[PDB]
Amino acid sequence: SHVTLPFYPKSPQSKDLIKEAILDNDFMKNLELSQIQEIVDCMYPVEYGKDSCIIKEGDVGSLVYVMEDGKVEVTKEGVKLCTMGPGKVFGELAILYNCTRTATVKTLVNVKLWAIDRQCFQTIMMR
Amino acid sequence: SHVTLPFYPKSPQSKDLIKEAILDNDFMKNLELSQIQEIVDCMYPVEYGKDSCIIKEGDVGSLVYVMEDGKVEVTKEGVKLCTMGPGKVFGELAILYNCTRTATVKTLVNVKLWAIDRQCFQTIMMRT
Ligand SMILES: Nc1ncnc2c1ncn2[C@@H]1O[C@@H]2COP(=O)(O)O[C@H]2[C@H]1O
Repeated sequence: SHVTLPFYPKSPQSKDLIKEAILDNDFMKNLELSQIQEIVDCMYPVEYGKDSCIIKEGDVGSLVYVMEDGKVEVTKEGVKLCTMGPGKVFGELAILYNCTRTATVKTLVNVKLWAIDRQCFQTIMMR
Repeated sequence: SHVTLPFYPKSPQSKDLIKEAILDNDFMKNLELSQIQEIVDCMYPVEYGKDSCIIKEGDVGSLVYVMEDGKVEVTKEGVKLCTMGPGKVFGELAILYNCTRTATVKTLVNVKLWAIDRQCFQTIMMRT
């Protein structure tokens, strides 16, 4: 009758980094534990090498990311806004407020991320 | 019980200029009209004389501004980035990224602004 969310096995310390990264993000410090637990179980791993463009400002959004290793640079209109380290969320705006990517994310080093797709996250709001 | 956002009574003209500034921001046009209203109500007035620096690059962010009157010039690392007048929103970037101000805003003539602070600004974005 109702949808089933994909489940991705994780190390307990991965699980811990994701959660805490979520609590750290301004626009998600309002989520119920139950809901954060559902997010944590739903992210999947993705790696990018250095000099990689993950998010292009203007394109549409479908993935929200938590960074486990590495360091990324954020730019809007060729302007360096800031850099981001592990334990930080990003690419959340276009998923929450259904807009287009507000800036571009390039990698500086190799990075390992967690990512959750459009569909899954929506469902986790219906709580 | 949740928190209670402050109310700032406003001239209809102003309540409308602000709605304009917001709808013209290249990110905030995507907000629900309710959220836009809640914002409008939470803005409050600030005045600056000319040759004054409102936002300094590298600083911690706290306030988003809308501009009612005046001209301001946005810069960075010494370089100019654009003139700017009434109806525009600025200072959204540092809030949208829990990072630091990315530019330096200075007046050019006497200016008048509306300002929402970041706690209000985010409390509003957590809806519906
Ligand atoms: N290249 C640019 N063109 C126009 N406005 C800008 C530019 N860069 C920054 N700003 C504005 O200037 C503000 C300076 O502080 P913020 O980064 O918080 O938000 C910024 C934007 O509102």
